[PDB]
Amino acid sequence: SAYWQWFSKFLGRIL
Repeated sequence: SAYWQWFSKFLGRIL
């Protein structure tokens, strides 16, 4: 349950 945002930590592992 994450929110991809195209980035390092802000994608997949984000949240």
